[PDB]
Amino acid sequence: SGAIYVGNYRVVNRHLATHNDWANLVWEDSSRDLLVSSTTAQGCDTIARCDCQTGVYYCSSRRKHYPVSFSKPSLIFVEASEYYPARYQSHLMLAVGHSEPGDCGGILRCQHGVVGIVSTGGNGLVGFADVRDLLWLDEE
Ligand SMILES: Nc1ccc(-c2ncno2)cc1
Ligand SMILES: [Zn+2]
Repeated sequence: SGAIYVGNYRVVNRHLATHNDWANLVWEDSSRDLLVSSTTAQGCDTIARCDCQTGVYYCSSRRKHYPVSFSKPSLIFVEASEYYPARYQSHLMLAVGHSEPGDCGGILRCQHGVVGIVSTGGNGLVGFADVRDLLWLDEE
C-alpha cells in the first residue's frame, strides 16, 4: 500500500483504491494503474517535474529504501497479477529491484520530489507508475 498527498489530491494504485477513493474520484486511468481522489486536508508532497532516471523507492517487503536506475515512462506488457489480467500498462518505468504485490504504493523519489509509485513486480524487476506528467496535481 501507500499514496501520494499533494494539495487536495490522493494518488493511489487504481487496483488498491478504496470505496471512498471511488466516491471522491477526480481521475483514473486503468492503462496506468492510477487513481486520484479528492481530499479535504491539504497534501504536503511535492511532485518531481523532471526527466531523472535515478531515484530511491520504498520497498515495504524489505522495510528498505533502494536506489535504482529506471527506464523512461513507456508502454510495457505486464504479466497477469492477483489484481490485473496480463496486459499493456502505459507511463510505466522499470528498474532492477525487489517488488511484491504488497509493495504497490511505495513512493519513488529523486531530488525534485515524487516520481511515481510501485505498480508492478516479478522477474526481479519493479515497475513504477509515473506521475510527473500530471501537471494538474500542483493546482486547484
Ligand atoms: N457509492 C459507491 C462508492 C464506491 C463504490 C466502489 N468502490 C469500489 N468498487 O465500488 C461503489 C459505490
Ligand atoms: Zn528528478
